[PDB]
Parts: sequence; structure tokens; C-alpha cells
Amino acid sequence: YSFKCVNSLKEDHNQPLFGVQFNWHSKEGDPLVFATVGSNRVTLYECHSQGEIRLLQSYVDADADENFYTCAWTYDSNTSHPLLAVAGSRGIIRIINPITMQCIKHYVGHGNAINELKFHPRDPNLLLSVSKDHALRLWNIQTDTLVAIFGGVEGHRDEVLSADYDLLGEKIMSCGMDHSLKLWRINSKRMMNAIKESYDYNPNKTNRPFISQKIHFPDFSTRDIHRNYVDCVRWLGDLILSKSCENAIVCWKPGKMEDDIDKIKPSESNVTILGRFDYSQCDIWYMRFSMDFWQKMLALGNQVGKLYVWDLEVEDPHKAKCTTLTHHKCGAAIRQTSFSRDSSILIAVCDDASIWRWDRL
Ligand SMILES: Cc1cc(-c2cnc(NCc3c(F)ccc4c3CCO4)n3cc(C#N)nc23)n(C)n1
Ligand code: NA
Ligand code: NA
Repeated sequence: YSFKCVNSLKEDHNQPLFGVQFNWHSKEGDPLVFATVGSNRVTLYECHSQGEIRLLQSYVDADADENFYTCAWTYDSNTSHPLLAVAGSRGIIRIINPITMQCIKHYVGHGNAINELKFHPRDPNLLLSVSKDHALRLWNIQTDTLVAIFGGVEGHRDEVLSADYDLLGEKIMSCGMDHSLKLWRINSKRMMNAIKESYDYNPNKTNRPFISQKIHFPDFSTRDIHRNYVDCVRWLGDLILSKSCENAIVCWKPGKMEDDIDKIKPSESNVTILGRFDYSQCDIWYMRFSMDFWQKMLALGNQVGKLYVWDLEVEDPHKAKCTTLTHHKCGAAIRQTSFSRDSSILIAVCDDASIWRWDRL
């Protein structure tokens, strides 16, 4: 069963769609749902049979000058109800109730735009934001606390564009405009204690403010993978996938070939390149690749509407199998893609506000 294009639509604001995410927490027996973000809007859609994309409801920011760049799903840890976090150029994180599209609460702190949001893979309350102000921030949305800020002179020296947690949420890799990729361990004694204290914090029961950690030294750093802005990074096991605007996703690891990622010291000067997935016409800034839930597949769109999909179910990264998907009516730049949890549907969103649905048939 290969992917076939079954439907498309266009949002009425005619501005770029910069983010799309399926809700991988959608419940058994419920339709698949994805969110899109662009302009000052967040919109939810349901996937139905015969390729139908059913429009539900939007959240529209009161600031006409807001531009949402990113969204991420989680759930309420006490009720299991789904939640959607969104953020963009205003640097405000909004937690949206996707049922009613009400803004439930918001967080301010970043000195500028937020370029990506990610939830911890094991803890639905821990939200990571990366910002134009050169820092990452880790929030606890259960107690509304800023747990840690990752920055300083040895942190990123320009806008941070992307970050990703590893499998267990023990470490973060970040990347951005300074061409660098940086590792931040969050399973240190200091960070585990900070997370524990954030859960114990209730401003109604104490006089102290909550103290955020300032983490000023990454556990690894390299500028030897890309030669331009690094705008997307993801873990693949202990390996890293990252891209710039140089028509390539590089698969690499810190240290030499046989170096364990958890033995890597901050002074480590070597990296190892395990493969590189080349493609065409994707040389503009701000284009994201995505993986499915099981990390069997990788997808990326290019600036003229072509989709590349790599099968990662092979013995080594450089053996990945590529397929391409095109439609004669899809010619705008694809900023982000999202697989449904089972990988039966792939959605792409574009600079002309169009949405493209591909079904595995
Ligand atoms: C034509 C155009 C493009 C953008 C734009 C998009 N996305 C971001 N950040 C989000 C992001 C990212 F960090 C890395 C990869 C990526 C995404 C969205 C799609 O893949 N942007 C940050 C600034 C600034 N300053 N501009 C943008 N605009 C406003 N207009
Ligand atoms: Na249509
Ligand atoms: Na108090």
C-alpha cells in the first residue's frame, strides 16, 4: 500500500501554514484529528472516509499581528482530556482546550518569538520551548512553573530553531541559526531535583517564588554537520537527524563510531556521519521534517510541493529507502508534515495555506 492523494483544501487567510500535528493521543473509536497553525490561527480537522477533511473549530488570537509558528499536543494528567499548546512570533505560549478552542492559560517569558514547542515523551506536563532570544525553556504546565532556562555564553549564540527530546526524555538536542547542535542532559541530579521541586510548588502554600535553573553549559556541541541555519533536529535512537537549507538531512552522532552517547564529555571534538538523505529544491529557511510514531518513516516537503518519504526500517541509516509523492496541483512550499499515529495518513501544509491529505491505500 502506497500513499495516494485523496483530498486538499485551503484556509481562508491565504497565509503560510507553518505547523501541522496529528493528535497521537486521540482515543480509541474516535476519528483521527490534526491541528494546523498559521497566520494568527489554530484550526482542527477530522479525517473521515472518502478522503473527507472535516472542519471543526479555530482559535483566533486577539492580536492580529500574532503569527503562530508551532503547536504540540499533550493531555491533562489528571483527566486525560487532550490539550494543544501553540506559540509563535509574540513569544506567548497558549494552552488551548481543543474541544471548545478556549485558551486555558498562557505563559510569557521568552524575549522574542518561539520557534518550536515539544512535550516530554514520558511526562505530559513538561513543555520545551525554543526561542529567537537564543534560549530554550522547560515549563511544568501542571504547576505553571519555569523549571529551567538553557542558555548563557556557551549556549546558542543566535536564534534557536528546533529541539527534540530523546526516547526517555533524559536529554535534549537543540539547533539553530548559529549553525550549531547542542546537547542538554536533563537527567542530571540538578535537573531531576528541579523537576521534583517544580511539582511540589504551590504559590498559595508558600512565600518563595519558584527558582528556575539557569543551565549555561551544554553537554556537547558541534558546528561540523551543517554550514547554514539548522532548522530541524530529531533523535533516532542514540543517533541524530538534522537538516539545514542545503538539500540534505544528515544522520550523525557525537564522538567516534563506537562512543556511547552517555559517555560523551562536553569537550568531545569529534562527530561521526552515518549517512545523508539528499533531496532537491528545499534551500529556503524554516522547513521541518517529521517522523511517524514508531519512527519507521521520515517525511519532508520541498519548496515546490514535492514530498519525500524515507523508510527507516533497514539495518543502517544510510540504507533508508526513499519514495516521492507529487500532485500536479500541489506546487507551493510544504513547511511541515504529520503522520497519523498508525502512519495510514500523511498531511502536508503549505505556504499558500493549502492542506494536502495522502492516504496509504
Ligand atoms: C516566509 C516566512 C517564513 C517564516 C517563518 C517560519 N517559521 C518560523 N519559525 C518556525 C520554524 C522553525 F523555526 C524552523 C523550521 C520550521 C519552522 C516552521 C516550518 O519549519 N519563523 C521564524 C521567523 C523569524 N524571525 N520567520 C519564520 N515567516 C514569518 N515568513
Ligand atoms: Na477538497
Ligand atoms: Na504565596
